[PDB]
Amino acid sequence: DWTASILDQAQAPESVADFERLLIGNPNSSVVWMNYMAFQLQLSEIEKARELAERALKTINFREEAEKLNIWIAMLNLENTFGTEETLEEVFSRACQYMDSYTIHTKLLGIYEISEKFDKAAELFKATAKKFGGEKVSIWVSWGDFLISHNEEQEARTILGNALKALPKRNHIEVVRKFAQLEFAKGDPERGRSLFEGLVADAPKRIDLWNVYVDQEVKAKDKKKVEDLFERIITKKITRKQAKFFFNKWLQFEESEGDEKTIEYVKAKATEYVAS
Repeated sequence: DWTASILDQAQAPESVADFERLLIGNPNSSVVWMNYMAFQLQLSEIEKARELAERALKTINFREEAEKLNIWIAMLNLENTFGTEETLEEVFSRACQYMDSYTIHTKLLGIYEISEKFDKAAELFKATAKKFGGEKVSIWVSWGDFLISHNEEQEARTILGNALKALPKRNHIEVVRKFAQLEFAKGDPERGRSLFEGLVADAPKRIDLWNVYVDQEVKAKDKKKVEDLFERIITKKITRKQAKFFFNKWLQFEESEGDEKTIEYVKAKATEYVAS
């Protein structure tokens, strides 16, 4: 189902008459327009499907942004699959003219990834970070994801250095965090640990970050690494609500583990803390 794919990136009529019939009552439904062009695509007139797209862009009410976004995305797919690099560059271009450019960029990236033109994706990743990287964090994250996914993990860290030069300082912690989470999930968790260690070396006091850190570890489930981390946390500068909070986590963890010496060891350590 062609249309459903587009609906995912966006984040029964058997005939022309059937379709045109729906469109009378439902002119604003990108879904109808896309099924309609998909219907044609399967019969291999892509020029007919190209026409529908333009008709949809014109008929769908200008106030319905998400509906029109869908049409543009369906066209990007059209041109990327059955078109040529010049048709695509045309749609691309109009699109960023008519819709939010960064959005359109992220979408074409997604498309290249699915079509497996990785050379084309890489290049646009660099082009998009040139353009929007001064201000959008997600491009930097999305690129490091790409790079990790394609097994250049050092390149990921190179472009992370790039993102920190590009980006204001209030975005620095964030994007590093998010890279750390990346490393844990698709990357080398050691590299993520290192990144976290940095964040928490600079800001010993942002306790939300120690949390994020341990969660990643409580999720990698290396018993030691988690426990040594809990060890360190309690020795930090902590509000009683924070303190009590970490122990339940610690307890909950050892539960999912089932080592009941430690399960006890936590309840003891808690009470020792509760004294002051």
